[PDB]
Amino acid sequence: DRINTVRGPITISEAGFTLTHEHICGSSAGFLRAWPEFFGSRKALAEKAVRGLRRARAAGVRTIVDVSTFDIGRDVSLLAEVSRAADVHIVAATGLWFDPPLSMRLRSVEELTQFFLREIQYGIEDTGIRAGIIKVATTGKATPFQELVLKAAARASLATGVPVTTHTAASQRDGEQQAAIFESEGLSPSRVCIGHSDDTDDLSYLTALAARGYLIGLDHIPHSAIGLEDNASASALLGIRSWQTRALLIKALIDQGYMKQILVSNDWLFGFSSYVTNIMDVMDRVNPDGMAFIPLRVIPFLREKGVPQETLAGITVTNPARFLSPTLRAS
Amino acid sequence: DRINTVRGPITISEAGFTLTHEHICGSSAGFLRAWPEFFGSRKALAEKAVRGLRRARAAGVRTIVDVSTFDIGRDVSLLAEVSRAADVHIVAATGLWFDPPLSMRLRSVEELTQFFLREIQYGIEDTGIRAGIIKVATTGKATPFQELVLKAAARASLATGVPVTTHTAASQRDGEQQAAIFESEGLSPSRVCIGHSDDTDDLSYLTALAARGYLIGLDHIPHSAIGLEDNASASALLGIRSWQTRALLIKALIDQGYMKQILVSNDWLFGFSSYVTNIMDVMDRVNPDGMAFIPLRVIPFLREKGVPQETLAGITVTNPARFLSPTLRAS
Ligand SMILES: OCCc1ccccc1
Ligand SMILES: OCCc1ccccc1
Ligand code: NA
Ligand code: NA
Ligand SMILES: [Zn+2]
Ligand SMILES: [Zn+2]
Ligand SMILES: [Zn+2]
Ligand SMILES: [Zn+2]
Repeated sequence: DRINTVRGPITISEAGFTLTHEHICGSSAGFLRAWPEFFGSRKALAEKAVRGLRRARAAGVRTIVDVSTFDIGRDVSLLAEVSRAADVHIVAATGLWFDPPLSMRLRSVEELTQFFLREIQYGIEDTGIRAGIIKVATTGKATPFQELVLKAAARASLATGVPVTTHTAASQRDGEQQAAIFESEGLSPSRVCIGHSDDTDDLSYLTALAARGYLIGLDHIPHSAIGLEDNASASALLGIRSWQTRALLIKALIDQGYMKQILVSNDWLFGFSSYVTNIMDVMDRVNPDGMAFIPLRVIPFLREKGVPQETLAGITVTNPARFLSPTLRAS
Repeated sequence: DRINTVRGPITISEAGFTLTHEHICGSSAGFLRAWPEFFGSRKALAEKAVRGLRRARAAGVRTIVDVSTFDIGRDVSLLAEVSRAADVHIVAATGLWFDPPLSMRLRSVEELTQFFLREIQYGIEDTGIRAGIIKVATTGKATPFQELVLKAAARASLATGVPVTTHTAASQRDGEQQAAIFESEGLSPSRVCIGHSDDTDDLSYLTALAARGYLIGLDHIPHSAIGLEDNASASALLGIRSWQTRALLIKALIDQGYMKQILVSNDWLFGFSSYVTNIMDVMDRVNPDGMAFIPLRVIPFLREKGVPQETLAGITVTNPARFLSPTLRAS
């Protein structure tokens, strides 16, 4: 009956319109604290985040799920501060992305399980802020270490009921290998969201996963380097497909009958240090709406394409609530 | 005229007997704060460190140089706490070791330079604790990023006068490439310590570097897996050469006329998460004296081999003082 947020537990109904894959800041463990000037200042980053969150809130966003793990440099204190200042619920994550340091990479599945459990059950660092989701990632075939992470994520999810969400190389069909590893641990597909799914046009891939019970994360909607074909780093990160092309995947899935398994987001951020310098500016020019892109542009676009009101509401409110609600496997 | 420590500046005379390459804890950025239970607890680690530092102090150690960088998970607050409780001076480091995260790895030489300068001139994180040394590393031929780190280290050293110390794959003669890069930036060899040098039996390589003015860090004295051949991980880390064989390299360099260019240490730690679990216990069994190994066993051993009192004092007090004193290149 409750979802853990950076301000404490909230009831399922309080979540409302939720963005399921976002970040306050895309960084590295200890980075923000050791080099805040990279972002101007910690205060500047916080203010930027508050402005963005307030604008998203004005557009109707009630909660965002910040899928920044330890290795994405998640700073829960920052999350709590901006959450309170903007009055937007923020769900924190545990798990590991694809930049774990040696202290993490050398751990066994058992040790990692304990770490994820710590962040979900007791709290992140010494804050008492409990994670409400487990984030994992692969970028093509999983590495040996990544298989361990996925297994630990499954074990933590099974013990706590908190869902798992992933980063994939959709092109490579990462989702299939992820599902395999998760199922090998007995995890229900309904507890899993296969992320960055809109990064591919393979509808066969998406649909087959959906068919198995998985949640499909169409969270890169505004990501596009069109118009910037000349910026190599940006094209590499953002792609050359339009937001409309990506958004159309939502309707496709809906048309195929999987409206209850779709999760939509922007994968936006206010700070981004784990890539080339300046990518943040580039991205903000590409999508000035930031996190508000979904409600301001995507939802209306889908409606114009014939997606009905109730389906739109189901996807943005219902689906996130069911996913986030901690749910233990029936015995 | 002053060396920066975690408790503030000290005069050159206050340094006294100094261990130039040590660590309170060998970890990863953000690791200790995110998973302190890995070390039992933060308190347990601190207590262990205080006991060890107090015993080293009893044996005559007045200062240690904690060469843990951002990526070694340096927690300056921990260092300050233990320094105060044990009453041992601790010099903190900036620089980058061999496990930098993406936020660091994608940076330019200019950016890294500013980061190192920040840590030396203004302070680490928001503490005001300023670094008194710059740490860098290679493990064989430098990677492209490592070359940048080395160049940034040289620039930071040139601007501040603080020395540079390195981690090397000694048996691969990394010191030579390191020296070439440093020199290409115009840094004086006298501001540089080529570390883990006792890991090789190639005296030619060491004397040729000494001949050029570099300091030679014979900081792995107590490291040995003799008696643990059956332990692959420990063997790989510590080697099969005895402490006496490593200590004899100190005598060899003295005999070749380089007593003013030798720095001796143990490369010890109180916690170690960046390797296999349990390596700390293994290490503590190998060398129960820990940091006190140098004054309790090595010094006497050398004396017994004929090294005079004055030479021993010069290596343990004079050399470290000269190296740590911030020294700008003459105009
Ligand atoms: O019950 C059908 C309403 C609904 C539609 C889309 C997503 C979740 C719920
Ligand atoms: O003046 C000679 C004293 C000395 C001995 C060894 C190292 C540094 C100095
Ligand atoms: Na919980
Ligand atoms: Na300084
Ligand atoms: Zn991602
Ligand atoms: Zn993301
Ligand atoms: Zn080292
Ligand atoms: Zn070391």
